[PDB]
Amino acid sequence: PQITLWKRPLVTIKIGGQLKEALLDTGADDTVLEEMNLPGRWKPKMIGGIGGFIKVRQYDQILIEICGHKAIGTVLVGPTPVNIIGRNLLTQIGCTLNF
Amino acid sequence: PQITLWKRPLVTIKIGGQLKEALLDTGADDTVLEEMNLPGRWKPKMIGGIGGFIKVRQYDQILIEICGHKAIGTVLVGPTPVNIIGRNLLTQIGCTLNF
Ligand SMILES: CC(C)CN(C[C@@H](O)[C@H](Cc1ccccc1)NC(=O)O[C@H]1CO[C@H]2OCC[C@H]21)S(=O)(=O)c1ccc([C@@H](C)O)cc1
Repeated sequence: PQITLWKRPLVTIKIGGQLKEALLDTGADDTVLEEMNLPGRWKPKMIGGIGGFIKVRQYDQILIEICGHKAIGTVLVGPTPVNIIGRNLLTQIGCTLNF
Repeated sequence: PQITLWKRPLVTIKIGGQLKEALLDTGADDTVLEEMNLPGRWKPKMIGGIGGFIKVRQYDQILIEICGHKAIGTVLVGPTPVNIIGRNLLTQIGCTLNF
């Protein structure tokens, strides 16, 4: 679809069999989700935001559905204030900015 | 134009008479710019994201040109690692997400 930006671009995502709300975040290189339980193995990693760096759990090759569009990529899980869908997954669903 | 998301959506902007590079960020409600000594009245504010908060100065009715599209609105100035064009200005330049 075409999404205007007078409101937050929030979408329902499907991950690990559970639905969640997440923000389509073109300023995020990576996808970062709030604390949750995901199956499979993970490795500790660091990510930086506007306020500094946080420790996260990196799950690779995770199946995630975004507005019915399927993606398989890295998902970082940690103390983010907001579930954000970053460019690593926005590219998989064919997302672009237009003006 | 159409901006794909393989790389960071960086564009050239003009603010306070200076050219800068900034991120077109659908994940940001408002616009945050690197420290700069803008004239006029401002008020202090704290803004938060991954890693915590930073202190910024809020200027209102600031003119920014974004790839030739003029816009005027609120701008936060402080020690952000990158210039961030948020939805408050993205709407004004007719920017949409499309997939
Ligand atoms: C909800 C999101 C978290 C909000 N944020 C915008 C995101 O798009 C940030 C933008 C950004 C890009 C690069 C360095 C630091 C911050 N991206 C980001 O955290 O992504 C991380 C994951 O992927 C990696 O790549 C990038 C950095 C890593 S915010 O910046 O915290 C922000 C907070 C308050 C306001 C008020 C004024 O409205 C405006 C903006």
